[PDB]
Amino acid sequence: GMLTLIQGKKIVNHLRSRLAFEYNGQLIKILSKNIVAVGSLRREEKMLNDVDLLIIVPEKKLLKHVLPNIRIKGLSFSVKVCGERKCVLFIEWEKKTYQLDLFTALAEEKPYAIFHFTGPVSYLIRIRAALKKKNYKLNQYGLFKNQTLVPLKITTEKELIKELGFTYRIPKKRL
Amino acid sequence: GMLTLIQGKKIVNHLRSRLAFEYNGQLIKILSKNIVAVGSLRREEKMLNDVDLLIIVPEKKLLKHVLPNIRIKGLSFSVKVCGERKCVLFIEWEKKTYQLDLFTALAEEKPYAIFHFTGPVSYLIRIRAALKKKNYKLNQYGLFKNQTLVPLKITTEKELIKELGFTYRIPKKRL
DNA sequence: CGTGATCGGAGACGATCACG
DNA sequence: CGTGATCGGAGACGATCACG
Repeated sequence: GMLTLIQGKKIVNHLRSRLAFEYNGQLIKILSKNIVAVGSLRREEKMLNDVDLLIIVPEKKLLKHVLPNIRIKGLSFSVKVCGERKCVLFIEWEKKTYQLDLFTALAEEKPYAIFHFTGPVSYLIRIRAALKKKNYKLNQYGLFKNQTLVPLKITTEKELIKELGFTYRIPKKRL
Repeated sequence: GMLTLIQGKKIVNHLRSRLAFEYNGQLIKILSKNIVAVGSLRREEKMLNDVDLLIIVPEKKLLKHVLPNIRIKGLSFSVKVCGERKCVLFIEWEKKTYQLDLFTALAEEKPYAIFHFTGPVSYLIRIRAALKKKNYKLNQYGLFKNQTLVPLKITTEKELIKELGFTYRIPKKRL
């Protein structure tokens, strides 16, 4: 279902403290630090068909356990599909049902992933096509030339966009 | 069932003219030239539990079609198991049932195969163990050193046995 | 010593829908 | 442009018996 951006912010603010995964029986929570609102929500659209968040896992081994054992404090939800990298929830928010998408990225790959998951799709098609015609492949995980990772001395998404050879835009003016 | 060597010779002499395979619907016969009596029959034992023959296929592509489409002129038989390299028959010979084993070898590999299929097993265990302790592997198909075929300028089984570093013995005095 | 034929069961693999 | 999750179906692969 669709929801306003204001409802979206309220929903996200609720979840920031109430997400967790169980690791061999014990329940570890995800810190707000490692939760990033993305998708149409970060683009600040008036209407949203889903709520997308991206969770930063600080260790590669934990990808096994985070999304497939995701838990939400006191909130009814069903699982649509779920793997190690993408998890789609149907959440119940005040007697209504909204689609909630979760995704995972490790620390090394955080800037590349934030750029991918905020979009929009048309914006990235044009960016990756431009880099495709210089023999580059760019994905959520990194930038590649000859099946090899290109080491960019970067940290933020903003430094990445400029290092790829385009001007940084606030997310809400990417089209 | 078991049969005398004299019955064995009579059985083999019958088959030499009456074996054939169908190749995409047409029935091609195997020439006596390319049929070699092996096993305990070649060792000339008094009693045999089977009749083993080895058929030389003059082209690698025909391995698909020879044994799996084997035909015997006017003789009742059932198939026990059958592949491209080994075929085991239950033949009916004068109101009795005898096991008939067929095997295939290409021209390149004829001497190595004749040495394998006449045996006996104890004789080859000792020969191949001796070559194993000089980093050689010998099989029905060739002699190998470092996963590579060893090119022996040989033709007959007798030249092979001497080139491997052992004296030739008539088949009936191999133990 | 070294390989073959057969059985049966798993795991990449293409097709499909989905994610930004 | 580039990848993910899921379904379902095939083909090497180990175990077993067999071949000299």
